Amino acid sequence: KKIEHKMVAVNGLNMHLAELGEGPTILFIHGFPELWYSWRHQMVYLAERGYRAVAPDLRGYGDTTGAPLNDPSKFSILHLVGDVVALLEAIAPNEEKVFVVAHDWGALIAWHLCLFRPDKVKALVNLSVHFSKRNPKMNKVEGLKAIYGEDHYVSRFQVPGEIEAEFAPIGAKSVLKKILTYRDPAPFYFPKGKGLEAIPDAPVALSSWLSEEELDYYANKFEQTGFTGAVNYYRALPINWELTAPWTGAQVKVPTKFIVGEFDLVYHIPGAKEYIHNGGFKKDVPLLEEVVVLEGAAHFVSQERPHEISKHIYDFIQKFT
Repeated sequence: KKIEHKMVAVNGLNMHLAELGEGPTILFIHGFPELWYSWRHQMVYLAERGYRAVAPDLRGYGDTTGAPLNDPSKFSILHLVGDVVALLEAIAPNEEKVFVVAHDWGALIAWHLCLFRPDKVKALVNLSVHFSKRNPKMNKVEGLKAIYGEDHYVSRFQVPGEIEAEFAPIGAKSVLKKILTYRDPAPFYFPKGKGLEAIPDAPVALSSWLSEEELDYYANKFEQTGFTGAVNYYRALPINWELTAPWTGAQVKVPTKFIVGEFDLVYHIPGAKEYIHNGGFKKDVPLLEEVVVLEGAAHFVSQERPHEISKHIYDFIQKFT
């Protein structure tokens, strides 16, 4: 079968869902600035091995409609997890628990899904973004700005309309190519009026995993939607920090596998390596398996290293039968 697409009404939205395969459900959750389509290789790989792969476009993305772009407060982590809970009630009504695979913002969503509703998740594979223990002193925006300054992407993303205007003359295709093909471990910088000039380019041979056709899929969609929906997730970081105070000291109790590329900027945030490998992570996530680091890979591991990711997913979820 080809991948099937449908619209599901969930939590105030009309959510686009891509689906392939039959059997136990695996929910795949994309990140920024991505789409359901970032899972193309894993959907096939898992569907051919007897699972039903389901991948939505998240709130503010792709073919998913109804979130108000003019109100970033509606892109909170609570809204996002609410979307996913309602989605699972709608599309997996006979499975008390499902498998979850996620990446980047999707992984953040998945960590909070597991915190808020562990009764819904059988096991989790999270890519790129490790569990973020809440810092009592300040929110993530302030934290990242203190380290990296005002041109850091998270900071430059804050005021609605600013980054959108930066990107407008550049076009979605160029913006996406630059981000998708990025390999340096530093965070992205977007100095005012300098467009993509502060982001270094890797040798072209290192992005042969992304075809022009695949790039165009993302470009065409973001050219229709713009970036506001996607960027709004970062604009909600300050409220997310306030709203998540009840979960200070709480542990994720779901069996978990975490995978990250060697060169992923997120993996090079100060303190991340130490949290991930030296025990902090395992204290917050007590059923965490040995962490996997993909040598020679950067952020977009599901597309860059499709076989490794697909197989890592299969071999983990096979442990639960």
